[PDB]
Amino acid sequence: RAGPVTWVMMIACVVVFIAMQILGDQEVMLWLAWPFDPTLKFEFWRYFTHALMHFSLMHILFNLLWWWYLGGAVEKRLGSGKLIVITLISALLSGYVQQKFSGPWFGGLSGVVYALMGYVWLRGERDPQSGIYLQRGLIIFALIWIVAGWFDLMANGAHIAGLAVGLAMAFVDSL
Amino acid sequence: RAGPVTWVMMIACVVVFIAMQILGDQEVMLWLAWPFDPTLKFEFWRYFTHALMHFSLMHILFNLLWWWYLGGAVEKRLGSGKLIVITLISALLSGYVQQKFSGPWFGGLSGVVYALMGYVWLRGERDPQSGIYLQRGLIIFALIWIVAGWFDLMANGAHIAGLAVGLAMAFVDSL
Amino acid sequence: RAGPVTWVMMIACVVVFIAMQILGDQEVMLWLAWPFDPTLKFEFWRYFTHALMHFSLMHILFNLLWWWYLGGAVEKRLGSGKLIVITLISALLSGYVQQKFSGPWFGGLSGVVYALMGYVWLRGERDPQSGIYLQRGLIIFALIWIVAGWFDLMANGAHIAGLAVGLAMAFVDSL
Ligand SMILES: *P(=O)(OC(C)C)OC(C)C
Ligand SMILES: *P(=O)(OC(C)C)OC(C)C
Ligand SMILES: *P(=O)(OC(C)C)OC(C)C
Repeated sequence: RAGPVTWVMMIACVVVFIAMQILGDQEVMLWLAWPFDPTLKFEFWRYFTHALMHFSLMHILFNLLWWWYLGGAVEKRLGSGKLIVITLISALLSGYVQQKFSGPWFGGLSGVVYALMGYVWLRGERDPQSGIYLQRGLIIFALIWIVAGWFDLMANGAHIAGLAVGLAMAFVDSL
Repeated sequence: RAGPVTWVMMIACVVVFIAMQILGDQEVMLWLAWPFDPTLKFEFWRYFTHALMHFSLMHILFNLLWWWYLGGAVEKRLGSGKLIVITLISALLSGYVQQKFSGPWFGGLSGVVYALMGYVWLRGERDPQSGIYLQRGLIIFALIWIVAGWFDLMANGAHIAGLAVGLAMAFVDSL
Repeated sequence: RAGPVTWVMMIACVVVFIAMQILGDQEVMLWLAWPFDPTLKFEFWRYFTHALMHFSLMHILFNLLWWWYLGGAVEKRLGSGKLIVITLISALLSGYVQQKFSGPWFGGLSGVVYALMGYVWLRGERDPQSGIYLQRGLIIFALIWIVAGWFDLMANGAHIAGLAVGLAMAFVDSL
């Protein structure tokens, strides 16, 4: 089954998505969004909580599906700590790039998912003996969620940041 | 493979969905919908057939996916009879609540699916030795179809009736 | 994993779908569409490349999902050559019927997918000893993608051509 990190992230996303339905999106953004005023700059959770918000059924479903499968595999094969670090770094960096191009009104797990996509693919190519890889079939469908992101079907710089982080980390780990 | 009950329900839903495309939704409602005039009150199938109608591709697909997996597991592990009773009771009760709040113009397998969700989850927690349970990952995605229902993303009373029936039955069976 | 034919078809579809996002649909049609002027009648790839174009995320995703599973199983169980021939014949014939009813502005893998659906189902019924079959559950969901096609939820003649080819071939192979 899904490890504690994979699992708790899913719970958090659902609860937050529930709170968004009840109180409204903007009400919830006010509390969880990347700091959107200087008075909010020391509320450190805001640098990470943006990733917990989803704006439609399909948004949370595809993010949670990918997180479940990829985050789930990383945690099981490489440990909770690894999942935690990949998650914290991609959220922060994709969040910062996103905000820089398009402002602080955004949310979603996809920066993290892209990181997990980049990481799991590069790690499987370069370090097969790790037991972790992205299957051919799934590479195709990962590329589709990825293309959905690049052509607004997020800021593509944030997209890139998500991916890059995953790649850079997979690269370091292969060494 | 899928048992006779799981299987026949899927066939029926598809055929009915096909008849809906050909003749139109309303034409089919006229025959399968919860009684919508006193002249129709003795046509007993109407208390159950409302559940066989779907109004979009995504409506039937998600209902049939969940029914396939959950109904399929109940039938295999606990027997066709159990599936039949859960199905008949949730359809009737969710149907009655639905109609009471929003009138007789409705359809879909989701009252039943919610029952199966409630039943399979509660049964797995309380009676593990039964071989039946809802995995962590799937709990998350069940909650999403459930939230899709509660926030009209059905009458939530009907929603509750569906769930309650599943829970009440799982509760009795754990004893 | 997915064989070379199953795999290369997916790559081609994604790359083409990418080129469609960048250059636009019509720009790409101009090069890959069924001949739409006599000057183009000797460009033989056009009789097959129409199948590589997809017009939405859901279009390519469902086609590629089905192709992945069904094409993947055919190639693994019966060989790359078989997949190649089914693919070439259904593309050509469904493409020709499509164009005859609705003109040369169309694209998609679904004519091929329907062929694979017809082929895998009929082959499993008639030649069980072949190791290839369409499971009950999946029959239901195949019928849904099929119904999505028939009721424009393609020209149904093309739909039929796709299916027929799959059936005719499964029929010949059962002998
Ligand atoms: P991601 O969760 O999803 C994109 C595919 C739109 O979005 C960014 C804002 C993290
Ligand atoms: P369900 O089939 O689906 C809901 C999620 C809308 O609907 C009721 C009417 C049974
Ligand atoms: P297919 O790829 O998809 C249909 C379900 C619309 O379409 C034809 C044009 C091949």
